[PDB]
Amino acid sequence: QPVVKSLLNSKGIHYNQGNPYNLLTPVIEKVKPGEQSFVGQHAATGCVATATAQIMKYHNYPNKGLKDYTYTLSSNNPYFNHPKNLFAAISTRQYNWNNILPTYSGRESNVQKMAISELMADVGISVDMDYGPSSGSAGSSRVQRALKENFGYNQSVHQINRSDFSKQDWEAQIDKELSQNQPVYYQGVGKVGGHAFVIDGADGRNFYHVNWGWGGVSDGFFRLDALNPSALGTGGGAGGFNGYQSAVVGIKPLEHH
Ligand SMILES: *CC(=O)[C@H](Cc1cccc([N+](=O)[O-])c1)NC(=O)OCc1ccccc1
Repeated sequence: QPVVKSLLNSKGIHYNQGNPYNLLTPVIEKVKPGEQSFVGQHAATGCVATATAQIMKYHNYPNKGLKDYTYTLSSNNPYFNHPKNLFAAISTRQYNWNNILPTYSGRESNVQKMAISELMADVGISVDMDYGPSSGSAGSSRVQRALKENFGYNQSVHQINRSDFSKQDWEAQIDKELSQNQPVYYQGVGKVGGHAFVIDGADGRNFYHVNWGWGGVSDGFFRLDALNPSALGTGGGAGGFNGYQSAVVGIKPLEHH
């Protein structure tokens, strides 16, 4: 395993799912029975969108969106009145990567905040985000399609599933991406839910650097079979994203880079 210093940290890239990343997600409409109100607040961007947007910022790509996307929220979503259709005019977008900053502390301009919020909202819509206080997407299978079909990334983009490879061949694919300066979209499931995040480095002893999409919290080095951030888990126990694992690899704009 080659040593690769965190690719996203080298470019200052640290996004989250709340403000000011979520200023253009749908505004919650209803109180879920038995829950406190989130009415009038923007929905979370979704960890799938935050992970994908961080990788897109690493490439500063695309300059122009390629294809619009439309979908309808599940009618069992309790936060919105139904039917609720969502639409992103991605084919008209000119993303200004000077305004989509690597991270946000609060002092940025409204133009800069709207720039990342627009990208976050477009990406979430393109993966059929089930918006709410928490926002869920199927992840990899939608991400790989969106990156190519809506955002014009190279045909090298594809999902790989952990169950299809030996441990060595799985890690060798991740290592190959990192050797080509290509952060990897990654997701998994376990006893603290399902989460999507970015693998962007390697320490030479079979640990990988992870950007969890929480603004920096819990980022660090993890084994791919012990993706267990301490920021999650109530009661003191163990838990991580070690089942049903998949990745999106080949993420680059061009045929060679
Ligand atoms: C990480 C995140 O925002 C989201 C959390 C979540 C929100 C709403 C519903 C669920 N749910 O499990 O029904 C979860 N998780 C997420 O989007 O996970 C993506 C994913 C990870 C692993 C496998 C499939 C999908």
